[PDB]
Amino acid sequence: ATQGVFTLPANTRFGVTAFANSSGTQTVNVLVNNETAATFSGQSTNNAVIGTQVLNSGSSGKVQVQVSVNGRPSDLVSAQVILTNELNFALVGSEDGTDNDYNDAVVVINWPLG
Amino acid sequence: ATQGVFTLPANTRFGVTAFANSSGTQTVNVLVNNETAATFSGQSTNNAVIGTQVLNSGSSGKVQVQVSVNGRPSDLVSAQVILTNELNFALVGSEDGTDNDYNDAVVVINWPLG
Amino acid sequence: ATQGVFTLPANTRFGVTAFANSSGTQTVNVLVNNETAATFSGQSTNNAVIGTQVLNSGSSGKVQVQVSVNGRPSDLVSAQVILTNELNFALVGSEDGTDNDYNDAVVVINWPLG
Amino acid sequence: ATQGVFTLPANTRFGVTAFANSSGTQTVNVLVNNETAATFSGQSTNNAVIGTQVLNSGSSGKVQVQVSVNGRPSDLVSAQVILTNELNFALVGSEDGTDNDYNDAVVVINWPLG
Ligand SMILES: [C][C]1O[C](O[C]2[C]([C][O])O[C](N3=[C]C([C][O])=N[N]3)[C]([N]C([C])=O)[C]2[O])[C]([O])[C]([O])[C]1[O]
Ligand SMILES: [C][C]1O[C](O[C]2[C]([C][O])O[C](N3=[C]C([C][O])=N[N]3)[C]([N]C([C])=O)[C]2[O])[C]([O])[C]([O])[C]1[O]
Ligand SMILES: [C][C]1O[C](O[C]2[C]([C][O])O[C](N3=[C]C([C][O])=N[N]3)[C]([N]C([C])=O)[C]2[O])[C]([O])[C]([O])[C]1[O]
Ligand SMILES: C[C@@H]1O[C@@H](O)[C@@H](O)[C@H](O)[C@@H]1O
Ligand SMILES: [Ca+2]
Ligand SMILES: [Ca+2]
Ligand SMILES: [Ca+2]
Ligand SMILES: [Ca+2]
Ligand SMILES: [Ca+2]
Ligand SMILES: [Ca+2]
Ligand SMILES: [Ca+2]
Ligand SMILES: [Ca+2]
Repeated sequence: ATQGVFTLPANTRFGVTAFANSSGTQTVNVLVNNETAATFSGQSTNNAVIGTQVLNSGSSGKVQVQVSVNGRPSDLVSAQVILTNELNFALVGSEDGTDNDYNDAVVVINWPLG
Repeated sequence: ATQGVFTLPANTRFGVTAFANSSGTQTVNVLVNNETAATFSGQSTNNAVIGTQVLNSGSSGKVQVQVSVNGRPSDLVSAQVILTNELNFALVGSEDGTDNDYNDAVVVINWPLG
Repeated sequence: ATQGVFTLPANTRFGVTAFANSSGTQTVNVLVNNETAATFSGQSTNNAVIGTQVLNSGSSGKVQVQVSVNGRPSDLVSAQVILTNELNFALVGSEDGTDNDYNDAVVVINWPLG
Repeated sequence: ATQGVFTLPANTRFGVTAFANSSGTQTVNVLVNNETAATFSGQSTNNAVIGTQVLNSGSSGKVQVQVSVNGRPSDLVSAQVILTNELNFALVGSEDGTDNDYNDAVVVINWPLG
């Protein structure tokens, strides 16, 4: 199934934050309505916050996360969870190798903000 | 129901990161085995990271997040979500006022690391 | 925070299913637009499906689950999770006593159907 | 990433319930320790419960859900979510066709029971 694609409320600000846990340098690209809106990168095996940014989901609300290492796309896992019918998290894990810890880049999208 | 309390696997490193979305200064306390292990404080209405740290869950695995604003305890919401049977998120929102956006401090715990 | 309240897309069929795990007879009421639309009762300590049914979310999309044991309301927990940006689960646990297993009545709402 | 595989606490009873939403007949196999422990089958486009059972997770706790339709395995999506640190749901959706609604067999595992 497709992973890393979320329909957010239209025209709404959201946070997107990436954490690294791998010997490989991660590159995280965040697309809004199919165009790159943020790129984060770094290399840590201790959960460094390699990027965090506030973006607007735009008129369609479509947000997609893709992760690569060495130009090679990582395998993604994702889900969205909503607490008390209002607080939202869109969650992504990714695997760049063979150990299947899926934490090599971790991306959290949260809304609403403010 | 109690919120903000999670049982992690014992003796396991985990990340904890907090964001703020309120006019009030947030104070986030993280307890491991009922003892304070990290404290973050800051103010933002734009989802700024007010702290990030790596902690060890110790022999009990018990981790608790508590949020207060000028000593006033915030009401919490929380859940844990596991992707591909590997990647864990323990998520907390909190409310310091009346609007019930529950984003006034948002805390993300993630494991495994590395 | 409020629990057991979910906003579904309007005029959409959804499934609601209740399980019991308690010595007390559970009463589960499912409200759509603040009016009872399904009701299930029963006693099990083995996860009996005390009822399942297909409902329509109607014009408001507002769905609320209430649980009681001989008229005494149980304490609720809930969340919603979305898989591959399309498959929705609204989840409820409830506690009728002191042990805080929160499984005394468990309710799962799922959509879309068909 | 692998989907439909969950590690439960060892030697713990859990409920498993399957719903169908497709023209095709669904066969759902539930494996414990890599051997089939239960099989459900049925056809519905109205979310009928095609099976429900209580099983033991056994010594290893490894539980896997597989879904077959028309002679081929369906594509799965899954996650686990824990409420109030007590109540566990392991959730599976599956796609047997081309519309990507992922509801063709929906499987809910819940624990603890009793
Ligand atoms: C730490 C770690 O990181 C990572 O892993 C890795 C892999 C994948 O990426 O890879 C490997 N390799 C590399 C090479 C070059 O040649 N080879 N092999 C590595 N190793 C070394 C020794 O280097 C590793 O590290 C991830 O995935 C994991 O999870 C961890 O984090
Ligand atoms: C922005 C916002 O923030 C917050 O809210 C707030 C409240 C609660 O906290 O409070 C109020 N107030 C304060 C005071 C002092 O005295 N009074 N009242 C505020 N307002 C003002 C004008 O200041 C507000 O702001 C939260 O909760 C929300 O959500 C938002 O974020
Ligand atoms: C099995 C169980 O169930 C339940 O718990 C119960 C409680 C709450 O509900 O309660 C009690 N009690 C009752 C009475 C009348 O008289 N008293 N006390 C019971 N016990 C007996 C002996 O009966 C119990 O059982 C729930 O919550 C739990 O979780 C379990 O399931
Ligand atoms: C009636 C249809 O049957 C199969 O084609 C399913 O894959 C569709 O999702 C739909 O349920
Ligand atoms: Ca890895
Ligand atoms: Ca890793
Ligand atoms: Ca607020
Ligand atoms: Ca706020
Ligand atoms: Ca109970
Ligand atoms: Ca019980
Ligand atoms: Ca389908
Ligand atoms: Ca279908």
